[PDB]
Amino acid sequence: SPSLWGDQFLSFSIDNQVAEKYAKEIEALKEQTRNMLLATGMKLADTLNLIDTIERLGISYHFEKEIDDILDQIYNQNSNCNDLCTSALQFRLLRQHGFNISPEIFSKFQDENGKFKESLASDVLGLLNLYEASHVRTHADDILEDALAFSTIHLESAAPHLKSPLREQVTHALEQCLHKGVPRVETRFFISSIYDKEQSKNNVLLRFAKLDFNLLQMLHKQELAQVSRWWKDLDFVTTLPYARDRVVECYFWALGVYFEPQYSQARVMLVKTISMISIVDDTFDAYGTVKELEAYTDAIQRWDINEIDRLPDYMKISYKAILDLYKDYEKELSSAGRSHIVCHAIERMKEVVRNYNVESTWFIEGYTPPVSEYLSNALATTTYYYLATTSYLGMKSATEQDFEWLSKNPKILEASVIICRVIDDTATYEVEKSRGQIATGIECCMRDYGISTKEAMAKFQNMAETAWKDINEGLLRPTPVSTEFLTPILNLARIVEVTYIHNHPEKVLKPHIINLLVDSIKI
Ligand SMILES: CC(C)=CCC/C(C)=C/CC/C(=C/COP(=O)(O)OP(=O)(O)O)C(F)(F)F
Ligand SMILES: [Mg+2]
Ligand SMILES: [Mg+2]
Repeated sequence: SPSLWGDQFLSFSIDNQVAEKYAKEIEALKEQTRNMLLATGMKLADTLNLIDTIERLGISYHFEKEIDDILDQIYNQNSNCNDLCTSALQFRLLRQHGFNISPEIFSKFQDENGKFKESLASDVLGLLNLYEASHVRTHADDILEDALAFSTIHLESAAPHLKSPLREQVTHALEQCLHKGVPRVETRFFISSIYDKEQSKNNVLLRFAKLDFNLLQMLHKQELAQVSRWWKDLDFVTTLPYARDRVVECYFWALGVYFEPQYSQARVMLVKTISMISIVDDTFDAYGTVKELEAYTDAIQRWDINEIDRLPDYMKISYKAILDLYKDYEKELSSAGRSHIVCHAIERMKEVVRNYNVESTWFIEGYTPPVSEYLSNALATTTYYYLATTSYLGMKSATEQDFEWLSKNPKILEASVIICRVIDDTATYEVEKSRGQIATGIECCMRDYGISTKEAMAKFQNMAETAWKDINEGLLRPTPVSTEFLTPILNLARIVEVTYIHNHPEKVLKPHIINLLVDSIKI
């Protein structure tokens, strides 16, 4: 199937004066907001609500300093808000920021038995904040064992009769929690659908939110244009017709990983890699013969233009483009003097390809390995180790030590990869089955444990839950590396959750792309 965008994003001219107009007013709105944070004499509930709203509006990235300092004090000053609402929110914010706040704060809301007091089933704002908090738990938070089921069942019961926009905020939460959703996608929904219709809205913050979102969108649109040009200048739609045309979608993913303007170069470098490996994938999946794929795999491992001759003409195209890309990366990084870090991404790509070849081998033989062995190859084929490594390329502050840490397959990274694999397998199962892919995960899980499809998918679901608790734990201080390098990994897992919601294709991404890159927010 072809791209349904056309050349809609191929050309974008920024309204220079509009940008300056917005940028100038934002600085003023930025200062007003800062003073709202640096403000003195505020209740706990009010301070946490301020932080939460600024974050949901997608503007918190301007007050990384301010918000941190405030949450730090709250952590240290351990409060006693007998309000479920403020407690759950206090818990979530701190946890999301790496503050290992004790889950004992919830015991006051549950009986001797250790279960949530059902007397709270009429505190909708409490249930909602508890619901959101339930997704930020780790393995040491069994006190929150049934917080999801509890808050969920009562919110569903309450929802139909709630006033707007609360009703829509709740209904949306039940379909997509905040912690596991894509930042820009959730920010878009909050600004446009909730806060804008909020009667108690703060006009300074709402205007600040809309202007910023729209200004960043102009930046994103410029980037997607440069990329759409770069992709067009390669012309893989006529030269390599078996490969998918999804550069726009590949950009949405780079955007899910990070949206900040400071990560402009990284995001562009990333989208290029995602698009490139997207071709290599289709090369192993739809086209290419066994004999052909081994030569491709082999050439990638050697990594030298001298190997092109050994490859069929069509694989010569892909292969040459791959080295040029990494050649382009080294040049961009030359200025900063970080040109050397490119090798890390390269070594990961080889790993993906090496495993792509293995995947096809298993397909031909009709091999159905045990889960242990299956995952030993299937994890890298998610490309997440490769994408996460690529993430650091454009991040001007990423050091050799950071790449060093990442190369050891840290648990947070490992968990992100597992979520991707597991979710993908549950969704694409029924499809790949009919294609003769008896090498799929759910198939291996059924043959290994001697269980049905449901049980297998259930076992996989638990693997993703375990994986999320691990990501949440991996964010707690002291973090192995700066949070700056953990977020991309966190975002990769969120993208998976967002793409395979309810485990269909670009039909799921279309609305997000329109709301994020096509339509601007009406002021
Ligand atoms: C599970 C997904 C789609 C999560 C979103 C992020 C992502 C993986 C970005 C990289 C792009 C790729 C997508 C391949 O998608 P698809 O061809 O369906 O995979 P499969 O052939 O292994 O089933 C690549 F081709 F590179 F593998
Ligand atoms: Mg594939
Ligand atoms: Mg799959």
